[PDB]
Amino acid sequence: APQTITELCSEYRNTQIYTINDKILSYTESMAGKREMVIITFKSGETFQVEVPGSQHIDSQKKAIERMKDTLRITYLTETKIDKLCVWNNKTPNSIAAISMKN
Amino acid sequence: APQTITELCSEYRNTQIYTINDKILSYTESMAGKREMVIITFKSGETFQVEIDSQKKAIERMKDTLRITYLTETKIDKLCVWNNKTPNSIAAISMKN
Amino acid sequence: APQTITELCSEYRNTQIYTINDKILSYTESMAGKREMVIITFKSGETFQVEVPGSQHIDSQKKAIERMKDTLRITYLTETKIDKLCVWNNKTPNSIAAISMKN
Amino acid sequence: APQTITELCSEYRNTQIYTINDKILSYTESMAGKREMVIITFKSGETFQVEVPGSQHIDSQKKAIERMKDTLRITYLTETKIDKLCVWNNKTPNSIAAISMKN
Amino acid sequence: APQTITELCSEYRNTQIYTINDKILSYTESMAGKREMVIITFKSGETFQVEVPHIDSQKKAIERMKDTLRITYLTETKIDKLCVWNNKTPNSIAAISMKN
Ligand SMILES: CC(=O)N[C@H]1[C@H](OC[C@H]2O[C@@H](O[C@H]3[C@H](O)[C@@H](O)[C@H](O)O[C@@H]3CO)[C@H](O)[C@@H](O[C@@H]3O[C@H](CO)[C@@H](O[C@@H]4O[C@H](CO)[C@H](O)[C@H](O)[C@H]4O)[C@H](O)[C@H]3NC(C)=O)[C@H]2O)O[C@H](CO)[C@@H](O[C@@H]2O[C@H](CO)[C@H](O)[C@H](O)[C@H]2O)[C@@H]1O
Ligand code: NA
Ligand code: NA
Ligand code: NA
Ligand code: NA
Ligand code: NA
Ligand code: NA
Ligand code: NA
Ligand code: NA
Ligand code: NA
Ligand code: NA
Ligand code: NA
Ligand code: NA
Ligand code: NA
Ligand code: NA
Repeated sequence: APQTITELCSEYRNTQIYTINDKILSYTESMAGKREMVIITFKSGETFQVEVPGSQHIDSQKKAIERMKDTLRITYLTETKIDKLCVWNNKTPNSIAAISMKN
Repeated sequence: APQTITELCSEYRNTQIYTINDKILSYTESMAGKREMVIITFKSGETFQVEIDSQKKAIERMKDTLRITYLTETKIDKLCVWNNKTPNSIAAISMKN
Repeated sequence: APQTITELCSEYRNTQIYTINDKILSYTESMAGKREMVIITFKSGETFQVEVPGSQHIDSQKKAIERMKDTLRITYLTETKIDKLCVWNNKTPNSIAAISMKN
Repeated sequence: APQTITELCSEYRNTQIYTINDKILSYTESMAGKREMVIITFKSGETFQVEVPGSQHIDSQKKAIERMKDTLRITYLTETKIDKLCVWNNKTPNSIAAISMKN
Repeated sequence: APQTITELCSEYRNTQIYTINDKILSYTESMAGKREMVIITFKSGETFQVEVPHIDSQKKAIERMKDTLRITYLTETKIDKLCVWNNKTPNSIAAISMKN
């Protein structure tokens, strides 16, 4: 298996690493029908989502989507710094595939 | 997908934005009725509640979010609410600062 | 719908308000037998429970009981003040129907 | 129903109270081989476990075991003092039936 | 039953104890398809994974271990030892102990 977020990101076609080195500025959570999603923003200007679950997700990803939303909420509330994001760069906004937290 | 709570709120009928800019004053949780109800109030006097499988998971998540937001004294920026319920029902929450 | 715990509690038979205005003194969690009790006590001497009733089989009611047990545990660990409890007064100790926290 | 962990523990022949009055010294969590177990130790030298028994198949009993594992982890990480444990003395390490926290 | 992480680790082939005595430097979580995994690193240079999910009880234990590593990281809690499957890349966590 990959040993870093950068190695993991390199295994997929539509993915890109963003170096963030910052805490989350804003956390938005929606339970509105067809938009059950989380949006995060940084003071540096980047906005990212965790996508609404759909056919782009295999069964093993359903629990992982719920875990990632849990992780973003507690990361926001604790003002924990995000090091890197691996994102699907074909979505609007960019969709989080993996997160690393450091410092 | 929308990139802000204001853009998301604009996609639905019977919704409006409340600008809160404050921490939750009170958190109430009840299992007395047919549906579990969570009610939050602000010092302004404004009161809000929480109303397929993906919709059930999102309702449980929103209740979890309001509880931990209350306990951590975290400031709420905006709420997107359904204004056809009394008290108004939360569709989305944003937190900043 | 009700806007306060006092209004909500007035809608139910065999319920009363206890005004607490205090943090939980002790938290007890048991998986002995089938009631799976959580017991909280206050410095006042008052004791309350959250239990799974023998009669209770409906999934949404079980999820609400699990949520209330989660709320009492994190309220205890964070030393958060409880304002009021709405309790079923026909059980010993009284069983919690609703909780409010303020201040 | 019982109002204290000592009263609850007295209802079962194969249980006994250990009075701890201390935080957990060590927390061990294992998913090696067939049964997940959690082991806690105290400075006194006393050691206790939470596991799902091989015989145990009922969903409500599994949910209570998962809750107790969650409670021991957050109690350890928050350095929260344990008052008493009610334990099954049927096997070693003794298995936790109930936990109380105070002070 | 075993009373220590060393005793638990000894029951299985392909396991090793690592003495860590340190807080986690970085926590990585992925929801990418076929790589739903956690990676943790230490400033001392060690990297470990929690593997992609086994019967249902093993899947629940993997989800619990990922939960434990996240809150251990956020609380800056010291890890004493790890029991790892040493045949996996990176080494895969079978058990964790925390003290001090
Ligand atoms: C369009 C294209 O160029 N396709 C390539 C192919 O690329 C990889 C993809 O293969 C699909 O399967 C192919 C299958 O291999 C073919 O044999 C069959 O005929 O067509 C199928 C359909 O294309 C997989 O279905 C793809 O999986 C999906 O991949 C997308 C990413 O693109 C994922 O979506 C992402 O999801 C995440 C969340 O999980 C985010 O939301 C993100 O935003 C979103 O983008 C899906 O999750 C994923 N789904 C599943 C179920 O896994 C993908 O793996 O590669 C093959 C082999 O290299 C090429 O085949 C070659 O084609 C050339 C002609 O170009 C020539 O004929 C060769 O002989 C032949 O091998 C395809 O052309
Ligand atoms: Na932006
Ligand atoms: Na701050
Ligand atoms: Na803050
Ligand atoms: Na407070
Ligand atoms: Na405060
Ligand atoms: Na039980
Ligand atoms: Na304190
Ligand atoms: Na006993
Ligand atoms: Na300490
Ligand atoms: Na304390
Ligand atoms: Na070390
Ligand atoms: Na920190
Ligand atoms: Na620090
Ligand atoms: Na600590």
